[PDB]
Amino acid sequence: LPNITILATGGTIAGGGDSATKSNYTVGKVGVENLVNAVPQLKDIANVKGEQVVNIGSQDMNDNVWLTLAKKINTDCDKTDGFVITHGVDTMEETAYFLDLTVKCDKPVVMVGAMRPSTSMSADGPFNLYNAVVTAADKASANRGVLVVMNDTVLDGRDVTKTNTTDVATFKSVNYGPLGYIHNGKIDYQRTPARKHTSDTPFDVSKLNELPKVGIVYNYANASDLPAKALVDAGYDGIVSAGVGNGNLYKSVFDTLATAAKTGTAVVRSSRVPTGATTQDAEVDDAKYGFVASGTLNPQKARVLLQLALTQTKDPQQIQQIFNQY
Amino acid sequence: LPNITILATGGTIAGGGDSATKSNYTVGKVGVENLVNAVPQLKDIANVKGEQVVNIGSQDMNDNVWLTLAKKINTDCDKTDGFVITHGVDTMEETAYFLDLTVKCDKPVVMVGAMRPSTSMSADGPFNLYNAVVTAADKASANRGVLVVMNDTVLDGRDVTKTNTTDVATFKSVNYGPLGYIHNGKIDYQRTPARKHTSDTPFDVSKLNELPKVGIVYNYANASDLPAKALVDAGYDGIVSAGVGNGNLYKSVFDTLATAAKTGTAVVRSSRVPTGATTQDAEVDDAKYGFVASGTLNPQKARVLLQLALTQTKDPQQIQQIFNQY
Amino acid sequence: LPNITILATGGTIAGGGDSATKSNYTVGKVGVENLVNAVPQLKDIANVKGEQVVNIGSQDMNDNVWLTLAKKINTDCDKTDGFVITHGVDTMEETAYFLDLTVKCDKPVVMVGAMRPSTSMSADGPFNLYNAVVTAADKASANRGVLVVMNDTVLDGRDVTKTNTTDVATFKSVNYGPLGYIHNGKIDYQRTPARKHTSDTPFDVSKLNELPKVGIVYNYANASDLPAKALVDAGYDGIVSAGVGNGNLYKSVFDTLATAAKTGTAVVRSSRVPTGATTQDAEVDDAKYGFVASGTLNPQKARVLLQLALTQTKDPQQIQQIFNQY
Amino acid sequence: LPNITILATGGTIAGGGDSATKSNYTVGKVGVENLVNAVPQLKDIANVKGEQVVNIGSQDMNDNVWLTLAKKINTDCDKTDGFVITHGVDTMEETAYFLDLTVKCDKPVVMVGAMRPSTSMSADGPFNLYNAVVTAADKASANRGVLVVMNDTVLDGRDVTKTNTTDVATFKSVNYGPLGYIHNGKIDYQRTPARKHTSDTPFDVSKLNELPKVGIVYNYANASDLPAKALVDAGYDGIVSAGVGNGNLYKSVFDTLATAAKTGTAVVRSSRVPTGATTQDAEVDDAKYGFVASGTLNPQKARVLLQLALTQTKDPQQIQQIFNQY
Repeated sequence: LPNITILATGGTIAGGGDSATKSNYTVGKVGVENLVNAVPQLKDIANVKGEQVVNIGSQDMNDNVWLTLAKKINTDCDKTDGFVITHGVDTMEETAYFLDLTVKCDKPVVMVGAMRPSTSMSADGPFNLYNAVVTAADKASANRGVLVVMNDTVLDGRDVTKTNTTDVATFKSVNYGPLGYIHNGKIDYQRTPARKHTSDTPFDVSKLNELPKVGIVYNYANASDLPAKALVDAGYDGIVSAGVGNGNLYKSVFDTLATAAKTGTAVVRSSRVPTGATTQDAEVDDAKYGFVASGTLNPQKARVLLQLALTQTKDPQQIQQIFNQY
Repeated sequence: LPNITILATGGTIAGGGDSATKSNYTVGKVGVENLVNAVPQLKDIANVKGEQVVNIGSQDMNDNVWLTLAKKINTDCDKTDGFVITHGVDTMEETAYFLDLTVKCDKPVVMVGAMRPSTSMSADGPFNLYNAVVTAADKASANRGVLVVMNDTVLDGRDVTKTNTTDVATFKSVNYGPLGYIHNGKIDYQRTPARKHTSDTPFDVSKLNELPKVGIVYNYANASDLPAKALVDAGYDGIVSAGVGNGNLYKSVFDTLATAAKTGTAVVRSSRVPTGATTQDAEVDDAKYGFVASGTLNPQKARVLLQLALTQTKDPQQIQQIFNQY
Repeated sequence: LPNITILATGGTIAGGGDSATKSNYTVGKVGVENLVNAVPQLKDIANVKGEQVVNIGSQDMNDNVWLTLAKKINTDCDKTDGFVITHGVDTMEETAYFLDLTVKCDKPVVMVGAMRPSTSMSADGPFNLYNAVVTAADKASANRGVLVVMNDTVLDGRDVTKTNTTDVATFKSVNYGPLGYIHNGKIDYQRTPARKHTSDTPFDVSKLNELPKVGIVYNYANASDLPAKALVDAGYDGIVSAGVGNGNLYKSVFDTLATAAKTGTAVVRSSRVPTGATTQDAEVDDAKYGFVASGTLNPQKARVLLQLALTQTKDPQQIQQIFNQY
Repeated sequence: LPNITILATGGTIAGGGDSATKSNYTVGKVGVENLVNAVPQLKDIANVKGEQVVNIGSQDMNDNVWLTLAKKINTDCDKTDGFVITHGVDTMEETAYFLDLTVKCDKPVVMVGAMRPSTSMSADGPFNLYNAVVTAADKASANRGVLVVMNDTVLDGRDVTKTNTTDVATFKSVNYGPLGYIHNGKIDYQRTPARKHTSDTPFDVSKLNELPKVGIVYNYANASDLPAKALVDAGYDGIVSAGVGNGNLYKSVFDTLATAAKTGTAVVRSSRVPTGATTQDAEVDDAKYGFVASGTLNPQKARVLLQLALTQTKDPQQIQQIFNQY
């Protein structure tokens, strides 16, 4: 059977709580072996090898776990047939996107999580992990970029996002849809992201021990500009705006950001709106402010890309081209 | 025909562009009489009295337009049979939630906007105004709280949210659905919000010239606690966190807010996630920290209720009671 | 603890497959006791009594089980504090509606299924059933009509429909939304169906042993009139048309029906389209044809309402009014 | 500018109604010339040549218009740069899919319709047509198969379906997402159907004057088997089943289909469930019966593929492999 490596980072899939009929739980109560031994069917589909990379709740995911993860996938790619990275649901969409642009290993790279902790009744973790391996083991998964497999669905790392705070069906690719659906151990892939991923990108965190500082500001009515200023005073390399509607900023936040952009800070306009592209050629003249419109990339994902882009360039027109290709 | 007061605030609906086939536009280029003079069919269903309250794009909505609108409607309630607020789409969902709680008139109060400026080919403002007037003039709409009428659909101001950055069908009550749908100038109503609104709320802004300071901090991987710390230094009365997953906070952010709470800063846990409730009984001990769980209230809606909750109390336990009633 | 009656009809929830990782299966493999006894946590929230009414797959569901369930729930309303009906997922939305119009018991009546067989990994039935009891046991679930509890969501029996062929989250009230969400054994209800249900309807099946014959014919390009002709030829009482777009019929189908209507057959124009209403005032002159527009009711739900109206009247306009209130 | 040929078939796009605020209307009240002239900006992006193929409501679409339509794009492929087919929205997803399997012209073939009649307020027709021409004129649209452009979204003819009976944003590719989004005249493609279309299909209707006889039967509780027998007695070559749940059939329907299959009749199992695949390896042993699982092809789309499969083979297995490829 395929040799599949399971890089365990923690999350709800490893979390347990008081009971099955109680929602309480804490992340990372089990290790990579227990997860695997708990799903002995894995043994009929892949020759599994587990490794605990970290054991955090993804709310605490950070650049170091990211660098570490990419370096690890790239370094052991040549050694295994595919990967499964067990992770919490909270920031999984951010990590999947980050690996999607820094992982040069085009062998199946699947991320999997669980909305219910391992202790719950009808826990989703087992079958999720089982299905995740079904995907990391399918040859047709190679070259699709880094994937997220949840709820019998194979989702591309760039478009996948967490849609609902508790639903087991929460992961969906909200703008462009899923790449495929799994049924009875089989996947019918009918799509692949056209954006450039993995080996077709220039991002190389192999020698990177740290990613550039990129923060996120929220826009809403009567939005304060303290947050944006706080990030600017601390010298952030970039700031992404979780803007209102089609990428718009509260006037005072727009002020701080325009000052920022004109004095060096990379500034990306994204939106707090869940679906749709933050387009240019709407109300904002990005060209005039040196702002970059983020496309279908939501705030946290636009931060992933800006950080990597900032590793190569500081120019708004350059970053924009990157946001237009990746 | 019934008397409907149209309180104009600006927005795309009252905005234009140099082209009908180009996406660029500037808001607030149109006057209420012009918006109203453009939809002469209005005269066949209502005796319309337009008054331009302000002219801004809703990205610039602030507490004063809220105070103004709240009071204006409250004062003029007996002088008219309903209201229609022409508002930008960016923050229409926050303004509707604020009016929903501060307005004491149970006559149909309907908000309306446009995703396409007045100039665009197939501009949606026209029929949206017709339909919003159809709604404010339907006696069945009374007592349903502040409504948002968009795309032939009547939505409650609490649950209604902008779902897509550009789609005309963007406004959706993502958790509980719409109250009704408009076909041929008639509305089939099959739902009404159960959370207490309008006359049933304890919020009286009639004497208020200002609302408490409530900022929103965003959560993502490697999140900077700078924004949160800036909000606490500025003396913010409350901080709504747009957390990850089910209201979870990044380590540093959590720490800053957990401390802010210990010193009286009301802290609400919301979610960057689009649908679902940031529940209590998951991974955060709201009780140990003095945090309130926002429920289905997204960051920006949670901020509306917090400011108002903050007009009534500072006690997290009571604020939490507020977040469960309204 | 509430005394809850579990009337089991069979379906996937009490079905089984040879494997936890194979999608294959057969319905009606488990009895009610085995079923109930497999979620021993049930006895901690309720005093469950189970009764097998039938043990079929809902694909073969039919008039007699509907009448049997209806009589049984009505006869027994007095002995218990609420009901849970385990049912297959295929036609659960039809029975839910049927019982929503014929059950005069206003104590909680909850339907439940499982998309995965009891034998599968991360099988959904157990928590589904647990949550179905948490609902039938909530006093707040009373007077909401018949409900369907699936995926942590309470959905009114009228609007709820099977949205996906295999997704555990398939069940959704597509037009108006869920009534409430279940988190940690508690339900935050924010809605209730506005149409007349249960004790507010004039349908009494208590003395009925059969229900008027109502068939559904599908419309599509190059639609055959043969199926509609067969229904008319067999002397059907009502024919629901699953039309194209806004209730439209293909010419030879529109023909058989305009005539059938002319000769005393009730004809409801519904739609193959999954959401939205088949309205009056589009392209078809219901008046001229004596056609009843189904409203937001999908073909099969329209069948449920037409059979029951057909027990009261044969008059197109009386029927249309029934379609406008139930 | 590109030479785009507009072939008209009628539909709401060319339908007028007595009022711009009355939902009432009739299709086929405008001609291609008028349609084209109505949106004169078309002239700024293409050299439009209108050709009125037919003038009907798509609820009346048939094999003949489909054969003619395929034959016309095929023959005139060399004389133009792209094709935009105006069409009624009712059976649009059907024609879109017919042409997707029979058209060998890989130059942009784009279908467009409108939900609001031309005479209406905020008519969608104008900009839909404009955007459809943008699409047909973008060389990026070549090779994606036949497209459907509605509500600023480029959708593939295979997965596209009418989701709401009245919403202008009703067209969605429910299972795999849209190919791209149009903003300010530019399309951001991020996907293309992986299933085989146009020239990669062995379907050729160039010499065909009639398609095989395939009808659809509906399944619901107590489903009559009359409609299925009607089609059988009439010698239908194929029977698509709009089944309950995962392609399941009401007992008596099952029997008629099973027996008809045994006598050569091709029986394809689809589902009335709007999204998801009708799979094999569930409750029905397709092989044992000579039935074909339709996959994600809804009943009407599966009727398209079956008629075509039926022009090549009559063998269940060959027909099944066709359903796994096209």
